[PDB]
Amino acid sequence: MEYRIIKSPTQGTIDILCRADAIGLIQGRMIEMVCAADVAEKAVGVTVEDIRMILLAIFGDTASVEAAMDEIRKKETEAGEGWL
Amino acid sequence: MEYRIIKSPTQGTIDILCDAIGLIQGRMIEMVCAADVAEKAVGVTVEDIRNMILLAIFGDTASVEAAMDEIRKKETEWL
Amino acid sequence: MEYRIIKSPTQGTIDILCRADAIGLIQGRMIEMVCAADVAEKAVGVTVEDIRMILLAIFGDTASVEAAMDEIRKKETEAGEGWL
Amino acid sequence: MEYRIIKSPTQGTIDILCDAIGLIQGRMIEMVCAADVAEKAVGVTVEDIRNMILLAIFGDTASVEAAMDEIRKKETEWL
Amino acid sequence: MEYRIIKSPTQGTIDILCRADAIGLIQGRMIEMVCAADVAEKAVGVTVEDIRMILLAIFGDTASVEAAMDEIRKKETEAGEGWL
Amino acid sequence: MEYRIIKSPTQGTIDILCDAIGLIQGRMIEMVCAADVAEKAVGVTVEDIRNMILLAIFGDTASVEAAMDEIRKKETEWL
Repeated sequence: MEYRIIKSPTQGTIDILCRADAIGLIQGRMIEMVCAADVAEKAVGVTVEDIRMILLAIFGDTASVEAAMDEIRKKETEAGEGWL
Repeated sequence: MEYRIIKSPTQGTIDILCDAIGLIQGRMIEMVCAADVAEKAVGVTVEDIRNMILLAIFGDTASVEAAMDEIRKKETEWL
Repeated sequence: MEYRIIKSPTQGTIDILCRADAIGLIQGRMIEMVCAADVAEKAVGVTVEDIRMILLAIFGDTASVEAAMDEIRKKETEAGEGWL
Repeated sequence: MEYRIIKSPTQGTIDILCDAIGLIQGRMIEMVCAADVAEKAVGVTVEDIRNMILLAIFGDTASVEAAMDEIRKKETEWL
Repeated sequence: MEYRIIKSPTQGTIDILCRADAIGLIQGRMIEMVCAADVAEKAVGVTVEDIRMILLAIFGDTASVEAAMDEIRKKETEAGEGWL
Repeated sequence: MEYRIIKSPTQGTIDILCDAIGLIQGRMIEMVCAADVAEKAVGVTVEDIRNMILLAIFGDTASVEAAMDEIRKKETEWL
């Protein structure tokens, strides 16, 4: 997946998205994005938007957005027990 | 084919799609075949996420995991 | 092309397709699928559906569906005289 | 470009598209060029199968084969 | 980019396009095509059509169409000073 | 990402899109990030060319070139 964060987005940036202190962006295959959306919905301080699905946008304060992005990335790696 | 499971999905997750959701992504031919195995599986509800993009399987964890296993087994089975 | 057969399809499977004892499925490039559709239309015991074109679905009894699939595959290989 | 011919097409085949049908698939630029050669060819009717996906050429076998040959010749013809 | 010219197009060819002595055709990525469209709009003797954007069609007399195609191709190569 | 600039665009060029137009093409995630840099840049107007395909930046040459430089710098910036 691709991960990006936009700090202090302009109204124009929000308008492009929807046509927040921070915007976390995640792009991938739909199956990956639906999984990521679930982690983000369970994260405190964030609002989740499915950009139509092409992209996943996470809105909130920087700290909450960064924490939700870290959680999504950690769950994505999925290096569980018996992985070999 | 890609296989994923979401345990205890939120309403928001279900809203994006529409106690466990099994997700399967592949080529349409593969997904139509997988949908048939899932429809024949006990304890699961099947949803084609649409031009079909993804296959979603709803139910209790045990039933979802069992349906995913049968789909994967039927896909990977000759010289 | 990709070839698959679904034996004793559920109503749900038919609903996914249309949104039969057997369903023969063929996926390929449109030119290949239009050619395949012609072989299937000339085959006894089968009904042909163009899934919109993404996929070609052949409906009927197993024997008729398998015979139509074999014919499509045989015509596709096209190892005619002077092929080199 | 891909080239195929369907001899004695059924009505069902014609229905999917809309005594011989010549089919040509390629990039749009190539197909628009091919359509021009086919429109200038004797005994054939030209149909752009649509965002144009495929080019269909209808007529008697001899005319369809002759139009296909001219399209292929014009496409493959310098140092 | 791909470049083609159709000399003495039939009405059917024009109908396929719009659904001229010559038709210049240019296919590429949108950014490349928008740049090409500008060169063509500044060229004498030609009319420019964006085929929807999939393709760029240039209409006019052969000489004007060929001159506009040459200009587009020359500007596309962009081997300017300090290129290394 | 692809970057291009059109100096003194014609009305026809502007019509295809909708004294200098800066064009940036890339993946949506990259383009949304670039759009933010461009919206924060002096002397430029930002247009998302649409499902967003391309980013167009309008203004005087100096402002357009400065906004393009900042987009490119922010994109290319660790071990």
